[PDB]
Amino acid sequence: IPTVAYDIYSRLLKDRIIMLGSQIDDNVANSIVSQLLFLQAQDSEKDIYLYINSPGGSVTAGFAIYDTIQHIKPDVQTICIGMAASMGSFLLAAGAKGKRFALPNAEVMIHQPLGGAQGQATEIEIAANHILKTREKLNRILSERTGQSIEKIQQDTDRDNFLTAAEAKEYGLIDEVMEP
Amino acid sequence: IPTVIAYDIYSRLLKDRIIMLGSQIDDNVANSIVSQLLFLQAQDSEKDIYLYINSPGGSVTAGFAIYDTIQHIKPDVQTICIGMAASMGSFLLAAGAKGKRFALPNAEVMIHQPLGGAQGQATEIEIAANHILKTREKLNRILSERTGQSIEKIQQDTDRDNFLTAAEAKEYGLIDEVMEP
Amino acid sequence: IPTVIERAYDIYSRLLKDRIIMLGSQIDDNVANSIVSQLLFLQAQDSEKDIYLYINSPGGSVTAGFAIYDTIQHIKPDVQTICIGMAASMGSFLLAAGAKGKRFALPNAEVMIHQPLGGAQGQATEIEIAANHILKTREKLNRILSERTGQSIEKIQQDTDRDNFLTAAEAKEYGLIDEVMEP
Amino acid sequence: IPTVIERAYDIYSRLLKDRIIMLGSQIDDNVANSIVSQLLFLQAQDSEKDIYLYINSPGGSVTAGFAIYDTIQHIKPDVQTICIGMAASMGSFLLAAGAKGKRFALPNAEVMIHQPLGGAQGQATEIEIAANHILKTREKLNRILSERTGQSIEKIQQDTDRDNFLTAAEAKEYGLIDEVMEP
Amino acid sequence: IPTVIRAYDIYSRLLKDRIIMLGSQIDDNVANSIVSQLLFLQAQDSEKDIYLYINSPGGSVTAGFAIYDTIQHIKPDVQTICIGMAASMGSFLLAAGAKGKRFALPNAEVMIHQPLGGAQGQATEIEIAANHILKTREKLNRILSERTGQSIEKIQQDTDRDNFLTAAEAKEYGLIDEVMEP
Amino acid sequence: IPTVIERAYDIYSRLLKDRIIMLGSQIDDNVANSIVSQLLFLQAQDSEKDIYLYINSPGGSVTAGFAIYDTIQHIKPDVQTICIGMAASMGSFLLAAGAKGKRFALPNAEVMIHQPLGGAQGQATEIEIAANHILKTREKLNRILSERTGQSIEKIQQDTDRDNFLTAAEAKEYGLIDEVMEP
Amino acid sequence: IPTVYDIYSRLLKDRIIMLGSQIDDNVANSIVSQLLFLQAQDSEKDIYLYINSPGGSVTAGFAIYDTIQHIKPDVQTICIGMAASMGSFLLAAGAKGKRFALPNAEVMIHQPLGGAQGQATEIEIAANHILKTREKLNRILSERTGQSIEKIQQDTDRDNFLTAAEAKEYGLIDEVMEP
Amino acid sequence: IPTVRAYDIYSRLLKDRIIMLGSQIDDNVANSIVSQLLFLQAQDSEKDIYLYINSPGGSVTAGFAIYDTIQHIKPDVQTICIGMAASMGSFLLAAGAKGKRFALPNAEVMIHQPLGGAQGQATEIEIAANHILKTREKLNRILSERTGQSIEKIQQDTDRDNFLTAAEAKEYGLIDEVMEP
Amino acid sequence: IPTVRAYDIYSRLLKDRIIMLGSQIDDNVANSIVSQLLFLQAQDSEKDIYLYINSPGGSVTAGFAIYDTIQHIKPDVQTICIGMAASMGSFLLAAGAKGKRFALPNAEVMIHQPLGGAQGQATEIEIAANHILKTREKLNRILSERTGQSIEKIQQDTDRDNFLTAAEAKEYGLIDEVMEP
Amino acid sequence: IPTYDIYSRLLKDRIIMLGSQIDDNVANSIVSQLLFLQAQDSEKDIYLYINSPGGSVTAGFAIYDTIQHIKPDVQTICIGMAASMGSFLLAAGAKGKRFALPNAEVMIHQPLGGAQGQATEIEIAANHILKTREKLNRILSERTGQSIEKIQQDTDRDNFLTAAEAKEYGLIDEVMEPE
Ligand SMILES: *O[B@]1(*)=C2[C]=[C]C(F)=[C]C2=[C]O1
Ligand SMILES: *O[B@]1(*)=C2[C]=[C]C(F)=[C]C2=[C]O1
Ligand SMILES: *O[B@]1(*)=C2[C]=[C]C(F)=[C]C2=[C]O1
Ligand SMILES: *O[B@]1(*)=C2[C]=[C]C(F)=[C]C2=[C]O1
Ligand SMILES: *O[B@]1(*)=C2[C]=[C]C(F)=[C]C2=[C]O1
Ligand SMILES: *O[B@]1(*)=C2[C]=[C]C(F)=[C]C2=[C]O1
Ligand SMILES: *O[B@]1(*)=C2[C]=[C]C(F)=[C]C2=[C]O1
Ligand SMILES: *O[B@]1(*)=C2[C]=[C]C(F)=[C]C2=[C]O1
Ligand SMILES: *O[B@]1(*)=C2[C]=[C]C(F)=[C]C2=[C]O1
Ligand SMILES: *O[B@]1(*)=C2[C]=[C]C(F)=[C]C2=[C]O1
Repeated sequence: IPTVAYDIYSRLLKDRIIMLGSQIDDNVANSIVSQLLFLQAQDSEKDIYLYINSPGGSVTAGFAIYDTIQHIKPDVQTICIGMAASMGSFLLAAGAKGKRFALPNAEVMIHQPLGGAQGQATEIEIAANHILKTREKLNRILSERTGQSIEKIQQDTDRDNFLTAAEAKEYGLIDEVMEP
Repeated sequence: IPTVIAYDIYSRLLKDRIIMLGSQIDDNVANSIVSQLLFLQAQDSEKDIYLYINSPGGSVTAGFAIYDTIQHIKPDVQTICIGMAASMGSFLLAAGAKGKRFALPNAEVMIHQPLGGAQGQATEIEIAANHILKTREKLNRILSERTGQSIEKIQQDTDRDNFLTAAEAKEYGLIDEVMEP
Repeated sequence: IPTVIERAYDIYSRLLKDRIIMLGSQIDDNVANSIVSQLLFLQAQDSEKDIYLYINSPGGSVTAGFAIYDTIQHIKPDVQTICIGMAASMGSFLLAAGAKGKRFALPNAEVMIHQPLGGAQGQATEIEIAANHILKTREKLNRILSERTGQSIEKIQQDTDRDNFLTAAEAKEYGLIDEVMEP
Repeated sequence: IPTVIERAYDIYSRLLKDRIIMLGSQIDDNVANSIVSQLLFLQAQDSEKDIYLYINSPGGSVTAGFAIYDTIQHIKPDVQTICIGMAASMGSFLLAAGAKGKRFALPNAEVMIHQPLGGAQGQATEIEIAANHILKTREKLNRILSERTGQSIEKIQQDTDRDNFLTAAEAKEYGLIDEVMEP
Repeated sequence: IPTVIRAYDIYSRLLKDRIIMLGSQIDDNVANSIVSQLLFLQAQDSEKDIYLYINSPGGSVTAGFAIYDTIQHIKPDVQTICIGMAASMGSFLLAAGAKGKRFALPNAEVMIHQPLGGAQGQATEIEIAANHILKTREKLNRILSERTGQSIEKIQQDTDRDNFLTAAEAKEYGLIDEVMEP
Repeated sequence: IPTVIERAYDIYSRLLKDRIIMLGSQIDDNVANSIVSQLLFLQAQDSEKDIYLYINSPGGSVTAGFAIYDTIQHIKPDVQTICIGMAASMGSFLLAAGAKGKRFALPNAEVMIHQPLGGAQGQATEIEIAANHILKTREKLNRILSERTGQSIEKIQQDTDRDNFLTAAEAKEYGLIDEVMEP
Repeated sequence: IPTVYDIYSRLLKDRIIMLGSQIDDNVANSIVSQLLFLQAQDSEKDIYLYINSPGGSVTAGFAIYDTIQHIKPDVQTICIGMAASMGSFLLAAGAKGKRFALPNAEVMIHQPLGGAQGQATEIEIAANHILKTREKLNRILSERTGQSIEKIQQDTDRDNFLTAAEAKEYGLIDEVMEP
Repeated sequence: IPTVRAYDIYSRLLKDRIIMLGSQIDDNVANSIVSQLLFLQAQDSEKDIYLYINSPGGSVTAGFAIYDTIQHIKPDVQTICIGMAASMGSFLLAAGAKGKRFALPNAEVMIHQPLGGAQGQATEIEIAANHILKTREKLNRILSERTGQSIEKIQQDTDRDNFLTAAEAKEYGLIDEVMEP
Repeated sequence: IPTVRAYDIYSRLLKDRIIMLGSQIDDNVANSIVSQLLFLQAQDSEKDIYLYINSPGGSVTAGFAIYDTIQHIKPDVQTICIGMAASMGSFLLAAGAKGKRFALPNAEVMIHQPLGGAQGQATEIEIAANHILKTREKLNRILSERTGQSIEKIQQDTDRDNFLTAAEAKEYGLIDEVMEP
Repeated sequence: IPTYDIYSRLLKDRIIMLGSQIDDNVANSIVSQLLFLQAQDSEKDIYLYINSPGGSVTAGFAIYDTIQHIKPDVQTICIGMAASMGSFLLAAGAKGKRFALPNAEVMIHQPLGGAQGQATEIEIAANHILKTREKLNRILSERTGQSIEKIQQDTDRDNFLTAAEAKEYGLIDEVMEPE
């Protein structure tokens, strides 16, 4: 809301800080991707800081952000404040290795995909196969980014799983709890 | 609606062993049809029963409650399609006693695959998908037995909604005769 | 809906004269009130002849289901249970509650077992009370299902974690019914 | 729902002929008016034979519940109370109100006790009047529950501060019922 | 709901014994039914008294006065018995029973208050509505004064805000004659 | 609602046997059709005995009210009118329409008189037609009220310009009724 | 609303942040961004956080709480009107010695609120989570007020409204600001 | 709405130390008014501030945020009622610097007791009742101090809604002067 | 809407001391009109101000905020009715500087009594009735002073909605002149 | 929409675009534009394009009286449709300078309105709308040269005119042919 003429977020973007503070939908992803591409074009070596306070959102919107982070040359540090849940915790784990952080009282939640399907049996089968493939894709990447096996990630996401920042570090979702 | 000298018109027909299925098939309709079938069997276990069907279909489990009761009881159940028998309605039409399944000449018969829905976690969507796929296999297997068509042909012919005339339904094996005037 | 000559009965009242009770809907307090009243009435008419309870039900209220369950176990007549269509959730619990040896399903009937569902809103303390209550309810259901099926409580817990759909033949193998009724 | 041969009764009317009243819903003014009328009718038919009140109820209006409570205490016949399913809130209050020695629950029935719920909107003065009224109502309920259970008022106050779910066996130990009815 | 052995519903069966059950809000339909039952019972026997059970949150003031005036008009005594709650026009009808024959059960509640209403429109119309509801309050207070023995000034003070009474307090107030014990 | 023994009447049918008609609602076409039919039926049963019309009504449709009014004036029996509760608008018009000397109100009944209400939308020409119609309707009502009360048309016009609430005693002084019925 | 900058941007130039609404993720995002911006402008000067808030999301509140504790400047907190629920938690989170309330401001403390629907297993997970959240809040309130965890648990079982003077006696603030 | 660099009309008045309170008082309005008061004090801690009030009232805690800020800052805050000051609006009118509280001649002032609501368990309703009763005592005590009336008189005079003319508000002590043309 | 640095059309007219009242009168509209009047007085306390009125009326207290501000400030406020001035709109039309109240020839002026509502206990309805009756007396007294008609005539003429042409409004004393082309 | 916005750019050339229903907001804007243009130059004429289904009669008369009051001629040009108060404003342009494009439509009709309440109030509303119709017909008679009786007959029901018929009727002076 406040102005500094920049709004406060535009002012932070000048210092290569991107604030992800909402549900992740296509509009949010389009804006975050555009900010990442802009920052890379301004300086391809300096790293970028992505703050995450997000309950999650669209899996495809989340993957648009995820792939852009992996594509660009700068390191993207990720910093969880408040909560990173679902695709939010997936993006937290996607930051540059060694540069994934959470503040001490931040929460991290991991779970399996949610969705819906209606229609003929054939269509329900297509939707089920699609969401199951999506879960396998997410688990495989989380395995690579955390060092946990795919079987452990599958077991640990069967139901909603809430982690403290310290537990998220032990799990491999972040590298450090940021102390004051 | 009307009363006859006192029965409503449907109660009067039930006295002559006629059951009128003229709506969507839900649990209340199935509970009533099953109860009428059991009552008629208890009144006379040898005389057959006449089930008129004008129905767009409805709940698959409600339809199977009626289907299994028809197969369970001793009397033959003749089935007579007037208007339309679609989805579980055409399944019940095909379930009548062999040789005693009829449609009137302008009645329509429609066959299709099951419809349903699922929401929730991936695991729950998978459970719902497996369930509706097993339900389709169960329906196709019975339709194969009652029509003489192979399961593969029934699967192909129900992939999309398939509307049949009474004459086509007879050629298909869903009914035995088109009832002429 | 239809009426039958005799005075006059609706079709369900006519079946009740032959000791048949039709459970063909979701189980709520009104349905349980009616089923319990029919069971008590039939016992008062004849305490030795058995009763036939047809079940086509997606389930419903757990406490309404237990009102029916306890009445079945309380009265002197045997209650045979016959699943047509579907017995899910408290419906499959009542199916398994019939007199041992007299629990049936028709060949294409479906049986579904699952864990309790519920909700809670309010202060942390209130959510804890609701969670403890629904967890105790699940343990109570599993313990009775274990007794009526012969499966261990641990197996019932594993098999109800997610919705579990059984064919009539599988329900017999599981111990939820005694026989698949053939034509 | 079903009808019974005799002329013709619905199932509840048939049970009422045997002095059985079925309370199987939320308690509102219409339900209380019907239950009170049935109690007065049964007393007028025979002032000595007792009456059987089955309770499966989540509770409801406190004043409707007290209409039933006071009628039970007023009439000459004993009123046995039998909990099936659940007796919660004013339902458990009416369960505890049955004739001493004749209050029962089936083994898997649940009993829940709690404090009154209500609401108030308006000027500070009006909110104060509503608060005083609901606090007096709670004291009235606790005092009667103390008399009918033998627990002290202080224990009832502590045990109803939050929703308190009891098994039938716990309800007997508490003094809300006299016996768990076994098969 | 239930039927009794031709065939009566439970309320019709009680009406045969001269019992009328007022168990709802008082609107024009309820008043029309209660008035009709009172006239019917008087026509059946003009000497035997009538029993009016009251469990009511109140309702329309004019519907309540239709019942009130019919009670005062007919020859039989009308006993009134509060169970549960008699609030607003319900407590007014409770106090209207035959003197000496107004009762409440021990845990019944009685609530008295001033009239409620609404008005919208021109200043002139709001004034007409205000004058009407103020005259209605004076009419109610005057009758309550006569039936309870309290002064009009005390009734006015005691109804300014909602006033909840126990059965024992309602007896002390003069709204009923006796708390009915078991 | 209640039924009375004899065959079987609802309470209103039982009163109609004694030539009592109960007008206890808003006056719409369905109510007027029923009241007119009852008046014609009672005249056909006995053309000399009078009829008793109880009125507790907020009013309603002017044309439905005139259907009742003209039927009262047409038939041979006297129709006594008795206001209980409230007779407002077309209700007070029908109260004043009873047989002269046989129009009553109970002591706390209220009588309200006012001018017609209505609405109109559309072209100027259509609004003019609707205005002329409702003004003619008011003149028709005032002329009849003048005849039945003995007040001049000018006084009735002044006294109905705004809603005018009368006590039973004031309604008698006005000429809308003949007597306040005392106990 | 008014321009001078809008009025809030003008106050932010003097290191004043105005928290005047329910605390949701958007509000927390903005407050955190303002705190980081002010630290980057000057890491030594303190910051003034005015609080008039009925509370809101617990995780949004902790985003603000952890940012306050993380940055180098002291954050003074000043309650005007009401600080309830996570609002009173943030009031108590200000730099020790620099937590204030105006004399007629109200402070309310309570336990977490939430909801859960679904299978028994899911309700259990939600109950365990909200109970752990309450323990986390109580432990921090104990540290910031000097009251024991058992006293905070007892005093938050039901909604507990405090005057500014009572909030000072409790340890939620350091001083009632007089005129 | 209109513009007068560029200011909207309210921003232009704020440059002359005029704050316009012309709506219900909620948390957003209080946040803005408090911010304007702090800004004006920072610009000049000696010149007084003019607060125009046309408000039906609103949140009691939002009103106290404004009230305490007025009492806290160094400048005098003159208050000027135009139209209506009701409920927390009349409380803020009475809160202006003593001698500098005004109403225009046809402005209305209304005083009343707090309004609120509560739902839930008896214990929770009791907590809400105690809270709103303490809030009323706090308001009455301050109104007593600012008007010179006793707390008992304020309690009696706010039991029901009490509408005052500007002249009556001056006689009551809620304002110091009726502003004449 | 249109722009003319850069002003919207209303801001451009305000530079020439013209205020356009073209809507229902609520608290937001009154707050804006009052602010414009105070701003114009501060710019020049001698030049008069032109208030165009096309308004169906609105809140009585919002209308009195504008009325009292007009009477308070030093400049004359000319009032010019275009289209319609009804209810508080016609009250503000009559409030312009004497000799400087105008209507265009086909403009309409409507006068009536206050409208309002009340719900609740008898005591509360009485308080609301007394308040709206006092409000009507206040309006009638001022209209009497500004038109030269007696209070009794204004009371009779506002009992029902009373529509006046511009020429009739001049004869009545609500305006001084019909503005001719 | 496009960028001055396009309408502000046309207003610089003394063109006002009336392209919507006529309500109080539209009339206030059109009146303000007319007064502004007169103040800029009291001799040059003004061009008012009209594509409007009509709207409020009093809002329409605010525009009508302002047109007649100001010194510049106001040319009126109908494109698309001028119906009800729209056709009234079309006929109100400077005599000789009222135009329609060849496929534009002009519709004339009687006033529409509504009334609810007591008989006395319905009578007041009926008298008011009948006086409004007489006022409109009298002005249309003056601006078209048709008698009041003919205008009354021709507006009893909705009456749709082509541009050529509107010229023959006297509502416009010329059908504008292509350039
Ligand atoms: O939560 B989370 C989610 C949701 C949905 C999807 F699809 C996916 C995912 C991951 O995380
Ligand atoms: O149509 B139809 C159907 C539907 C659903 C299901 F589930 C199944 C079926 C068969 O047919
Ligand atoms: O499904 B099912 C259910 C539901 C709910 C509860 F609580 C329980 C149960 C069992 O089954
Ligand atoms: O739950 B329960 C209840 C509710 C409400 C009231 F008031 C009371 C009570 C008791 O229980
Ligand atoms: O409550 B209650 C009431 C209401 C309303 C009116 F008018 C009256 C009364 C009495 O009581
Ligand atoms: O009220 B009332 C009325 C209404 C309407 C019309 F038309 C008429 C009348 C008479 O009364
Ligand atoms: O109020 B408050 C709250 C709410 C919710 C949660 F979760 C937490 C908390 C603290 O405070
Ligand atoms: O009105 B007013 C008010 C409301 C609410 C609260 F809480 C308070 C107050 C004061 O004024
Ligand atoms: O219209 B108008 C009006 C309305 C309302 C009020 F209060 C007032 C007035 C005057 O004018
Ligand atoms: O259309 B049009 C119109 C409408 C309405 C009014 F009032 C008027 C007019 C003319 O045209």
